[PDB]
Amino acid sequence: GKIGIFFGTDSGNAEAIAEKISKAIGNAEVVDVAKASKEQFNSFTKVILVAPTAGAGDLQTDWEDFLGTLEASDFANKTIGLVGLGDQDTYSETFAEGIFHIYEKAKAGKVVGQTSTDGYHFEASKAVEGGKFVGLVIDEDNQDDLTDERISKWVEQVRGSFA
Ligand SMILES: Cc1cc2nc3c(=O)[nH]c(=O)nc-3n(C[C@H](O)[C@H](O)[C@H](O)COP(=O)(O)O)c2cc1C
Repeated sequence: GKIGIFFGTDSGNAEAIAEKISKAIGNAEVVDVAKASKEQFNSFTKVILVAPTAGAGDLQTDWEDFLGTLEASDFANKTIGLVGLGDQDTYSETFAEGIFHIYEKAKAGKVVGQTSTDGYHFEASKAVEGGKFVGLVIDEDNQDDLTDERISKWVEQVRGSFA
């Protein structure tokens, strides 16, 4: 696979999502960030990073350890895609933020997949940037039934960049 899709998960939401996103975009290899290295991250030019949100809008532990091993340097030569899971209902003030961290570094490459906030309902989020989401935002908790179409639509918007 040309496209690498790295995810960390605690309940398999992200993993199911990354699988789906691979089903749809195609030509991809799905990797748990928990069992990988920058060495494997840099085996790819075109990447899609799926990541759930933890305490204080932080990253799921595994994604947290992983990103720790990467620096802006590592995201420079890459086309990056951001796809953060989250709960808009139980965490108003911090919704699908985890991705904003990965974002802090990945803004050093070409990040595509910015999406609208329409139909999402939250008080705050570091994931909103320049007026819209830094990438795709999944909410399996409250909006599970919207996952497939958001994926189908996002892969559409993406196709171009990840080709
Ligand atoms: C410790 C904990 C903290 C969480 N914090 C947030 C949060 O800050 N913002 C948010 O939108 N979702 C938050 N969530 C929801 C998860 O990101 C969501 O349930 C996710 O889909 C789980 O991913 P997984 O099943 O791949 O592990 C939190 C979940 C847990 C367990």
